[PDB]
Amino acid sequence: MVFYFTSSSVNSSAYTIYMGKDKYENEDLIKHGWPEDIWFHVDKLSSAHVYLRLHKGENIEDIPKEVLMDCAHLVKANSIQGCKMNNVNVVYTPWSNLKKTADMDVGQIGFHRQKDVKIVTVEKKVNEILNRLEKTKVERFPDLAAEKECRDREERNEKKAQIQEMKKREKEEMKKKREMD
Amino acid sequence: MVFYFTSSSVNSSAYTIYMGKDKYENEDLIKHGWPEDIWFHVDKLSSAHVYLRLHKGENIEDIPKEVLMDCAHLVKANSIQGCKMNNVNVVYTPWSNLKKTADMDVGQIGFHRQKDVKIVTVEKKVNEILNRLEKTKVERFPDLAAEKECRDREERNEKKAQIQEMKKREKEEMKKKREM
DNA sequence: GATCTACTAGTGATCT
DNA sequence: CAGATCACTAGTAGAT
Repeated sequence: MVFYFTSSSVNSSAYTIYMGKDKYENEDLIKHGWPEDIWFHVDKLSSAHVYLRLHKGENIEDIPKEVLMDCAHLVKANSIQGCKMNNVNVVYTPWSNLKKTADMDVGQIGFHRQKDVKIVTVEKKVNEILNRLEKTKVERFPDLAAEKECRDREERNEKKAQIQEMKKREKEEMKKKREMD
Repeated sequence: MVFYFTSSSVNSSAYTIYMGKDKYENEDLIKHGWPEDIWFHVDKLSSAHVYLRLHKGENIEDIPKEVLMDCAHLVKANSIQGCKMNNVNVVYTPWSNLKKTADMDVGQIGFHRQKDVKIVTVEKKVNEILNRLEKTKVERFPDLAAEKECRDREERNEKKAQIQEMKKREKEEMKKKREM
């Protein structure tokens, strides 16, 4: 079981935010995460693992500030100690940067690249943001490997389509080439 | 190839709106459509088939009017003869109601029940709706059978956890009503 | 291998 | 003036 939320931005584009609070569930989310997912955790303390799912080709640097602060408010509110302390640092890095060494007890994670870890400090607490996110809170029992399988199949199909387009363009090229000779 | 749009509600809940590229891909949409999908088409004219993905458990009568008018604007704008008029009736029914006979031709679809077909009228035309939805447009090449398989697996897991909860519940209940 | 059918793929033109 | 469709020709999978 995984938690799901939605964060709308001023861009008129909505983002999906899924959170496990469970160490085992956090392991399953670490396993099957997508390349478009951004991992959020409170820095020094224990907290739930909060994921922000970016659109395709969207870059971590392009995350709108309001959705970022939504994820940071979410992971701060779900930090056991963090929901008390009023200035807290939230570390977030792309799921592609999460490194699981076998020395890691279940549910704890490392990083491939220290440069790719970003940090954002949340001051105090905002009840309005948490209310808005709670309106969109829904529970799910997904098959993570299957859903990522669907994602990868879509990427494969898009690449194949791109290849077909290229071959069509090349055939039209050669056609105009012979028609100019 | 399938087009995907996002319609935000006034409560700031997002809805997915998908529309096929051609009528054959739309046959693919008809085949693998989800039980949460609501099918949209222009009434008695020729148009695109625009689908709305409802939240799990949401009912066709629960649709917010803004999302409904977004979908209806989307079929109207994509209709050959429909984008040119000022009043266009749009029929919509749950995907579960769609019936496809081998007699039917590509782009045509029937209904198991006439009582489940609904109508909503689009008056005039709005460019702000169309452009707003256009900024969320994205092209995808999904595997629809695998995606509906994922949805059904989620439903299965949900029902399993449910009947597990009932099993533990009636267990503890039998213990209490036994020893008390 | 020798026919044969039954399908898919490719291509140029012609129609919207 | 891009895409759908027609009218072919040519290639491939089985099957006898």
